[PDB]
Amino acid sequence: MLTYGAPFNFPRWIDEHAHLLKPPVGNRQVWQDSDFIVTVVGGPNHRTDYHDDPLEEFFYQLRGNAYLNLWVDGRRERADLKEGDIFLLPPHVRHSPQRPEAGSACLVIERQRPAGMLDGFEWYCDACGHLVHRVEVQLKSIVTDLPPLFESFYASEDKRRCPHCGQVHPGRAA
Amino acid sequence: MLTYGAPFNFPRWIDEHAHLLKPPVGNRQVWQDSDFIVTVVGGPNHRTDYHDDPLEEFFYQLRGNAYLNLWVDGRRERADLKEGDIFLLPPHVRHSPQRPEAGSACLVIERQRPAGMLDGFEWYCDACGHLVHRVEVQLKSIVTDLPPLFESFYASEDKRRCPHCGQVHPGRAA
Ligand SMILES: Nc1c(C(=O)O)ccc(Cl)c1O
Ligand SMILES: Nc1c(C(=O)O)ccc(Cl)c1O
Ligand SMILES: [Fe+3]
Ligand SMILES: [Fe+3]
Ligand SMILES: [Fe+3]
Ligand SMILES: [Fe+3]
Repeated sequence: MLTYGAPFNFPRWIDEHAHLLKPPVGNRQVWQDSDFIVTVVGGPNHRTDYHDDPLEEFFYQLRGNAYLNLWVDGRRERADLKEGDIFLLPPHVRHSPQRPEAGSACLVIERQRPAGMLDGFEWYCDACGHLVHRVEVQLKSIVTDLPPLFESFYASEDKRRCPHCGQVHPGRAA
Repeated sequence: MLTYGAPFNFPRWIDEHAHLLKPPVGNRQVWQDSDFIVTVVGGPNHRTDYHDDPLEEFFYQLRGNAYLNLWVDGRRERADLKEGDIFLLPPHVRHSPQRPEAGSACLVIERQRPAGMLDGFEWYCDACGHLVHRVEVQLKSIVTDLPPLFESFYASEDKRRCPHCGQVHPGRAA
């Protein structure tokens, strides 16, 4: 049987749920309990963290523009997701999704992580560039599991303290 | 490093490769050697086979319309993929993609099958409805591996012979 229901118009779906895409992630999962985690992400979002996904991530910026702050070969790079662009991110490439425009929508598809395969969430110092804090988690929901982690980083100067130059990461207002 | 390159406009990509989407599958893979097998499928295609995919399949009919002939709970059903529709197919639900219109384009995303996880390709009798022939394969390319299988079924009346009512499946002209 069609465990996930019948086909349906995606634009309309997005229009009807536009109001539910809210910060910090701007996340919204289409189907529940599937192997393919299919989501729509809108803006304005609020991310200061770099995600280290053990699996690939597929992107398709359907509406508006956004960009990904990356760490490619040890360098802070930027990959723009112009409306209409698709992109496949290899596993583990660190990325921080910046989606500043309202009414924006990006199709993001990922995979359920097998038990034992953890996702990493990191922060880097804006001063020396050194890694400030890393949290590894067995992710069960890219929708609900994210904010709580960010909250604990923002609420702790000890976590935000760079082990290289003692500079304390801005946190919530970064 | 970005093993799969930078982001790029998808519509333009589709426009520039429209001429390469040819029967019987109408297949065209976007990125090579990735875990997520991302393809675009256009028409007119030619499929008489039902695919039994051990993993989920994501669809997003970007241009034109198409439909999926299915076997849901033992019944020949039809799921229309109207332009703009997205759909997630559970593992193993038998399906036969019908894409009759030229200039059509559907984003289809699937997963690389682990070793030992085989795909099944089946044919059913238009008379009694009984299973006529099944082939299991360790799929390495949903692009190049398909036609050869279909060819061997079409070239054999023995394979096309229904084990229930001796009716011989039409084959190439079905
Ligand atoms: N790429 C993302 C995004 C995004 O692109 O906005 C949001 C949540 C998660 Cl878990 C991601 O991996
Ligand atoms: N759904 C498809 C399609 C399709 O939808 O046309 C083509 C090839 C393969 Cl291997 C598929 O699983
Ligand atoms: Fe991510
Ligand atoms: Fe520092
Ligand atoms: Fe299939
Ligand atoms: Fe028969």
